[PDB]
Amino acid sequence: EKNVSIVVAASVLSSGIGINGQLPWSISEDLKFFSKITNNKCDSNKKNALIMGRKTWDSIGRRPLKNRIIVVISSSLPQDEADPNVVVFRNLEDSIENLMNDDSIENIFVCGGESIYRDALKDNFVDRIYLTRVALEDIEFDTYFPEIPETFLPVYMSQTFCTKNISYDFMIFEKQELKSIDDTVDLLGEIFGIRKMGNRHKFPKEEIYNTPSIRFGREHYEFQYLDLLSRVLENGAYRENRTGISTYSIFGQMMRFDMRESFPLLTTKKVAIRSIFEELIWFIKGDTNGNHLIEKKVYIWSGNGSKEYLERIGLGHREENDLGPIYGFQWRHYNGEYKTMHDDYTGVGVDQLAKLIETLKNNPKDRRHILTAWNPSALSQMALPPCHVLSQYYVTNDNCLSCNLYQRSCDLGLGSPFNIASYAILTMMLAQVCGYEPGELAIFIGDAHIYENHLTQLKEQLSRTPRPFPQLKFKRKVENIEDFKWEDIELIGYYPYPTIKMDMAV
Amino acid sequence: EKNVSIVVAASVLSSGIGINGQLPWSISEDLKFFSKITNNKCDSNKKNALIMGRKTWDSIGRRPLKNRIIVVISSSLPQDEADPNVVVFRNLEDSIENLMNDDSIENIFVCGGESIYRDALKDNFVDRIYLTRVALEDIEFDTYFPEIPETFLPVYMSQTFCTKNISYDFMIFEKQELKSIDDTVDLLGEIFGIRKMGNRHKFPKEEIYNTPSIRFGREHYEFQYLDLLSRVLENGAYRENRTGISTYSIFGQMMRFDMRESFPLLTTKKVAIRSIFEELIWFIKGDTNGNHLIEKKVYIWSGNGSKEYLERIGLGHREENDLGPIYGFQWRHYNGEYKTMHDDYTGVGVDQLAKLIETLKNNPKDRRHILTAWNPSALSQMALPPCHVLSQYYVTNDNCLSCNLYQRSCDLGLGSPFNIASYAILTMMLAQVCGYEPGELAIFIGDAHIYENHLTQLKEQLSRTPRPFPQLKFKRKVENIEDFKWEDIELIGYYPYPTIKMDMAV
Ligand SMILES: NC(=O)C1=CN([C@@H]2O[C@H](COP(=O)(O)OP(=O)(O)OC[C@H]3O[C@@H](n4cnc5c(N)ncnc54)[C@H](OP(=O)(O)O)[C@@H]3O)[C@@H](O)[C@H]2O)C=CC1
Ligand SMILES: NC(=O)C1=CN([C@@H]2O[C@H](COP(=O)(O)OP(=O)(O)OC[C@H]3O[C@@H](n4cnc5c(N)ncnc54)[C@H](OP(=O)(O)O)[C@@H]3O)[C@@H](O)[C@H]2O)C=CC1
Ligand SMILES: CN(Cc1cnc2nc(N)nc(N)c2n1)c1ccc(C(=O)N[C@@H](CCC(=O)O)C(=O)O)cc1
Ligand SMILES: CN(Cc1cnc2nc(N)nc(N)c2n1)c1ccc(C(=O)N[C@@H](CCC(=O)O)C(=O)O)cc1
Ligand SMILES: N#Cc1ccc(C(=O)O)c(NC(=O)c2ccc(Cc3c[nH]c4nc(N)[nH]c(=O)c34)cc2)c1
Ligand SMILES: N#Cc1ccc(C(=O)O)c(NC(=O)c2ccc(Cc3c[nH]c4nc(N)[nH]c(=O)c34)cc2)c1
Ligand SMILES: O=c1[nH]c(=O)n([C@H]2C[C@H](O)[C@@H](COP(=O)(O)O)O2)cc1F
Ligand SMILES: O=c1[nH]c(=O)n([C@H]2C[C@H](O)[C@@H](COP(=O)(O)O)O2)cc1F
Repeated sequence: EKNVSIVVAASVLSSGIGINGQLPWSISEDLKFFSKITNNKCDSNKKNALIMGRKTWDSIGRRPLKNRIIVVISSSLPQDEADPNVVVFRNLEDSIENLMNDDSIENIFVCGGESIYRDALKDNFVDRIYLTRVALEDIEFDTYFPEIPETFLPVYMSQTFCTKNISYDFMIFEKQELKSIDDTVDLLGEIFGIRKMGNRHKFPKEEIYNTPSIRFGREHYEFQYLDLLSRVLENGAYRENRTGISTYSIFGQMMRFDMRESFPLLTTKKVAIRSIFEELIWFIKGDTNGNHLIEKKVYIWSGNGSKEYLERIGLGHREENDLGPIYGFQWRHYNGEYKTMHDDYTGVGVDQLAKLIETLKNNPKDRRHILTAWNPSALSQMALPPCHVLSQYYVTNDNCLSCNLYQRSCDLGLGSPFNIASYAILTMMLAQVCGYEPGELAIFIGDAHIYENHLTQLKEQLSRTPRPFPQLKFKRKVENIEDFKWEDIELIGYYPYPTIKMDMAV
Repeated sequence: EKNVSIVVAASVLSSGIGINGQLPWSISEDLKFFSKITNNKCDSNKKNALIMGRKTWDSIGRRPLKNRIIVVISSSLPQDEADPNVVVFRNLEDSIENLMNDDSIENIFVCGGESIYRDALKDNFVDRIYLTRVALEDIEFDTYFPEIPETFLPVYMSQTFCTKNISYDFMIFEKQELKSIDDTVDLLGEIFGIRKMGNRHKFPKEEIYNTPSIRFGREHYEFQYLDLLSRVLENGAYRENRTGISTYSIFGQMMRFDMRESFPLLTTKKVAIRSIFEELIWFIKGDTNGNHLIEKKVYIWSGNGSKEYLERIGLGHREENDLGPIYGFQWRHYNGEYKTMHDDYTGVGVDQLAKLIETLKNNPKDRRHILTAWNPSALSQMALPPCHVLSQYYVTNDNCLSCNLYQRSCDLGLGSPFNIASYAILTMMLAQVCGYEPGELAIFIGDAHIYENHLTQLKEQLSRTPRPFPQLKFKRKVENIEDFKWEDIELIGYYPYPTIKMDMAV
């Protein structure tokens, strides 16, 4: 009685694993993973058995794998005894004799074709599953990995890796069948009420925890957003705000995202990447004219830039979509005397973005790469004060550009994914213009809240197990950061769950 | 063979537990902890045995404890059989008969006096220790808890709690004698180099991890600073900066601190609390004259305000200690045209602090309680750009004031403890002036670094197991936040480790 694990690499949606007797991709790191996971043994005087079908045995050139014993399932192959590293069995059931006898085999790995997988799961021989999810779906498959039976639960999901612009994951599925510290903490929490800080940051209940079976392996960085949603649903205080829609709010949170091997665009919900990009390039150009976004079919600033909203907050003198000095006016003309959105501001104010780029590519190890939008002198003239308030940038020793963002207020339903993707794109643009590679993205949030009309939606979003992050590449190298266009962005391998409509609070 | 646990409450330094036949304190929550930990059983048809000496039996009025069986060690008390909840034994060894026979006893708790503790540890009967560390040391003791033998290791240290201005901790000591996810993550880290983000955030080695035996119980929030030190020592990249002293640096970190039941002043090192307060009140008053700190024997801004340093950074025109528009000039006179430190600035600039107080006590659930110091227009005039760049404040539904701080650059050796204590004191002042209670303190750090001349020192600081945080109370209620004086602050129960001298990089 020893352990049996399926090892498979399948596509993200249709679970395709093969085409015309070969793999539908060429990912070197995945083969290295197969090698390291099938060689992983505990006894130096024992080998691991790799069970595979005959067509799979043909796919690998009918040559043995070092340090391992290959077990070919076939009804026609001669039961040869010349090669001691290759043995043939007539059916999958008889080949599980490695359990009963043959104490020289430690672990068993089912890694054959669809025919072997399907009745290795049907016969209930499989204890574990090592699944490599690959983000390739608009190609042709003829061999699929069967649907994972409900008796398996995911216990690990790695970060998204990238090979030849192809995104992929690593997951573990397990088949389902000291306490003194926990008891002491529970007793202390019973004694002290909300006096014990742990009780103000309670762990989210299972019913609001995305993919609850993954306890110790929540490595995929989309969990940095779903777990924040869960924490707000668990500990969020019900509070009224400037709008008629109350929120559930907490204070002081953070999220980390990798940008080296993936792009942090949420997969549990289709995110409008084009509107995000157009808003970001609108910021970079220094523009505060709200019509330029409406002309490009981007209506995210329509609510805060209407005649009724502007008159209500005391800006009736302002034109229809004249949002005033906001993001992109403090970026390019900080402390600049604002008049209207039609005036010329070339020369006035402090060009924070230009000085930022100059410092990034002239003094990288400087600790002052800071872009701010909080200007107390101009707050009254704004249609809406800056939410993503401050950002800092950091050049690592291996020429990567990381970004930190402090955001005073975060609408986790709508604003948060937009902010994540927007500052990821901005860091990538800065990295290309300065000659670096994208690094990491940290977001520090003050008032993290969920509007009460989003609950039914966000809980729905928590029911969807995440998929690997896509890739975002630039088609050309620009000369100035303002020259980026939507046609220059290629979004590779983005297979999200369907969009979830959520109304914005004005 | 069942479990035996000492339960004791002792002072932090001298380990005193009694005086004149009674306790040297009156902490109700500690008695509730004793009750809940001695009643904690798994079988409803079994009782727990509480072993105590005769003088301790007198201390509790010679009356039984509900649901438990008291075992009095005494050579003179009559071995009575009338009370089935109290039994007398002539020596401690014979009383351990609960192990061999008497299957109706589940757990055993040694909670007697010094005489019982000392030879319960000497006789090697004790498996666990539940220690309540109390921050009271300048009083009289006549009964002490013996030194914990080296065979025990701490596995848990709670947050600091407060009762009647008395700080206390809860610790567990244990006597010393799935892997698939870890293996998969290790293999992925072998495949991908620094491509896997986990390899850029490696867990600190044991040799640089403060109190390494506490793995799952690092609840005490001083660990939020020691763990950041360890993370920098593990992953910090060696980088040169504007000073001649290079650092080991990482990007994007955070620390949380409770302020409801304690004051986050580090105990692993004696921190100059008076200098912190004087700098903070110097900020609040709007002052940039560095001599006012030197006249009060506070020399922390001398290095960045010398004739040589000012001439080197291009401010030779500036007077000796005229630091320029910095902390407290952007607080009280934001965007105000700075001349010298001698001019009158009452009226010029935006008084951010006053508007902050007004918004805090007039619109608490507002999401714009923001105090900034990053002014791109005034950066060139500063002797040093702002390190603690941005701060946000939050009023909870139970009328507590929490604070978030974004700091662009953090000298973990010198600047970080000062920043922690300083923003804690500032939040407390704002809470008193606005009529709230102190909440939580979150610090978000960009470039967190350790200067290379601090290593030997900081490693030393990592060798000291933390002690409970002290308390900080205000003696009077002021009318304006500027009226605070050093004599108004009472620092209760601060018993730190000796100071560690560390030189500042100019
Ligand atoms: N992405 C991934 O992780 C993997 C992908 N693949 C790909 O999948 C494809 C191959 O899979 P697939 O088409 O299913 O072929 P298989 O690898 O499953 O091999 C099938 C052969 O195995 C034998 N066999 C299967 N079931 C039985 C049985 N119940 N009793 C007796 N013999 C049996 C038969 O051999 P015989 O006719 O001689 O009797 C059969 O022809 C290839 O493209 C391969 O590259 C393969 C492995 C892994
Ligand atoms: N902070 C805390 O957690 C606790 C504090 N305390 C405090 O400590 C003080 C009391 O402790 P302490 O002074 O040490 O007195 P003890 O509680 O240890 O009791 C001592 C008595 O126990 C009996 N005894 C002790 N050792 C032996 C032995 N080897 N064989 C037989 N009998 C023995 C003797 O009784 P006899 O003379 O009758 O034979 C002795 O007089 C009190 O102030 C109490 O409040 C007590 C418990 C917990
Ligand atoms: C059965 N098969 C098809 C195949 C391809 N990719 C997969 N990928 C995964 N994640 N899991 C599988 N079962 C899998 N199987 C294989 C198996 C081994 C090799 C192979 O050449 N392995 C070398 C790889 C050496 C390397 O590139 O470092 C080894 O040492 O294991 C190729 C195809
Ligand atoms: C022996 N002793 C002295 C005393 C005082 N504080 C301690 N504190 C600790 N952490 N550990 C001890 N062994 C301890 N012992 C005791 C023991 C019980 C009670 C007592 O009254 N216990 C009630 C407490 C009721 C409560 O306040 O809710 C109980 O239910 O156990 C007082 C003093
Ligand atoms: N699922 C989903 C989904 C699908 C489509 C879209 C889309 O528009 O294509 C979308 N996004 C928004 O609707 C959106 C996003 C970001 C913003 C930014 C903003 C400015 N002012 C704010 N005020 C408040 N309260 N909240 C805010 O988010 C903001 C404003 C609107 C979400
Ligand atoms: N252990 C210990 C210990 C004991 C005594 C003292 C003391 O002075 O009583 C002390 N503190 C400082 O020396 C100190 C603290 C904070 C500051 C703030 C600051 C301004 N400019 C900076 N430049 C750089 N590089 N680093 C900085 O921290 C700053 C400047 C100096 C530490
Ligand atoms: O980038 C943004 N992210 C975001 O979450 N909001 C939401 C947060 C909140 O719902 C509202 C700000 O309201 P207030 O100014 O009162 O904090 O805008 C707005 C942005 F522009
Ligand atoms: O409150 C402070 N906190 C702090 O950490 N520093 C340190 C951080 C850094 O080591 C140095 C200067 O930072 P920089 O070199 O980016 O100007 O001051 C200074 C303060 F005033």
